Amino acid sequence: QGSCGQVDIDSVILGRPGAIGSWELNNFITIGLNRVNADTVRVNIRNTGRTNRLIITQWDNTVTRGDVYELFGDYALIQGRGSFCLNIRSDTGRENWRMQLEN
Ligand code: NI
Ligand code: NI
Ligand code: NI
Repeated sequence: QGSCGQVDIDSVILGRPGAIGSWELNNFITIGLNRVNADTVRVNIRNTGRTNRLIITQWDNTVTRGDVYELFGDYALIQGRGSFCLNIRSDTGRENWRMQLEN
């Protein structure tokens, strides 16, 4: 985090500057994603329940390994509303970005 089941988030990660999305992950937690520029994605969190955790992965299907992920990062989600920024270039060859709650 820098200063400002599994859902498909490619629309924002691989989108243009200005690309936005919102996902209700459970009854308590909603995550907004906003691509602020070519280098940075902003994550917005609203959590009306207990602390949880957001896990971000990027998936590939390779001939040798089949469906496998690279862990990008994982982030505490405390009660209330907040934000943090991630350094992810949109011009990446990495596709199939996902996020999920730990619990
Ligand atoms: Ni890779
Ligand atoms: Ni996808
Ligand atoms: Ni949950």
